Amino acid sequence: PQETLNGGITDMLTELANFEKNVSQAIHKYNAYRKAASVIAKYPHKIKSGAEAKKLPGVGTKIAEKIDEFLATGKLRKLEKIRQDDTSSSINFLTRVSGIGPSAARKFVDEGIKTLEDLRKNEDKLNHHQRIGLKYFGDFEKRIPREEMLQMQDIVLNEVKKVDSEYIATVCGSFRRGAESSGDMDVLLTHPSFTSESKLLHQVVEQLQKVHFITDTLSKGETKFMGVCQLPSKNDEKEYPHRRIDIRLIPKDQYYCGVLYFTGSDIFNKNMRAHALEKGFTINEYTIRPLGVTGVAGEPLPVDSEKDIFDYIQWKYREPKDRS
DNA sequence: CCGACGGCGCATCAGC
DNA sequence: GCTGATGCGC
DNA sequence: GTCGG
Ligand SMILES: *CC[C@H](OP(*)(=O)O)[C@H](O)COP(=O)(O)O
Ligand code: NA
Ligand code: NA
Repeated sequence: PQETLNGGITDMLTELANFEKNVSQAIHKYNAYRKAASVIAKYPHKIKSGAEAKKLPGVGTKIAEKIDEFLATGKLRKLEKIRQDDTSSSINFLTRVSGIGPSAARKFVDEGIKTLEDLRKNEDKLNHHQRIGLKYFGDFEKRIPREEMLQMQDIVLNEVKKVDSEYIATVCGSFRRGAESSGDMDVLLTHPSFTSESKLLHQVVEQLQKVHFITDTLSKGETKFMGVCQLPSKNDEKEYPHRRIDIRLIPKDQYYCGVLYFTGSDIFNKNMRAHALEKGFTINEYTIRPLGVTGVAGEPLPVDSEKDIFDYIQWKYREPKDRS
């Protein structure tokens, strides 16, 4: 539906969501306002009253009253007052830096650090993650066109197999669901030597650094890498933006459940878990397990493919691109 | 009325 | 030195 | 902030 339908309302609710998350530190209100923004963005009518919006799930009495104020006045006094508070504005802005959440933003503004320039002058007060978030502030806010994601996928899948031909790597997220653009690249990796019962990530990260694909590290442990990458451009050509890449090393016996989980969408996964439950199975990120007659989860079932999960619960396979 | 609302993996701090 | 809490991103 | 036991 065209943004001109309810765009005023959905912008107001997104602004309130960001305020609750970044300033109030109220993650459950942030999610309530996001959920309300999302249901209203999908609604194929121009909302005429709060009462009409209130019929939608995730819209209750308070968001109805805000919509009535916005429809009558073209504004919300609560937001006009928030926009006049320079301290709220600074806290909200600093959370755009990866590694700066609501706590760090408030600590920074309370010691007079409010701008990107203030952060650059005070690098000693930033952790490693926040320094890299600052270094790539603009690039990290750019979307990744699908054509670039295809090129990135080709480097990652090929370089992983050069480390060891037995690795399996799958790019998940929006990209796997067939999105025309992505926020980041989320790679799930496994190897038959790694199961839930017994250097693998380090060697893959090392290879991707050696061919100058991975440029920086935000965090790295035994099973999760978060960092920065860049497509190679030909000499004299315009450089590609730096991109966020995550790499998750999953036990082989949990791998396809992970692929299903990190592919989504969220609504799809929720509908799939519910369907499994009525069929007598419980699905989480790691496993599919049969439920006994009193609701006790049994042993994990063997899963050798994503399709194996859909077969257990007798659902027809939804292609990754038919899950949003 | 009032608790749930995802929760893991990593970096870093608090406390011992 | 260690354990456990918190902040953070996804 | 909304939902639901
Ligand atoms: C927007 C109305 C609020 O809904 P939530 O419980 O955040 C409250 O009813 C009043 O909040 P105020 O806008 O701070 O007065
Ligand atoms: Na509603
Ligand atoms: Na941030």
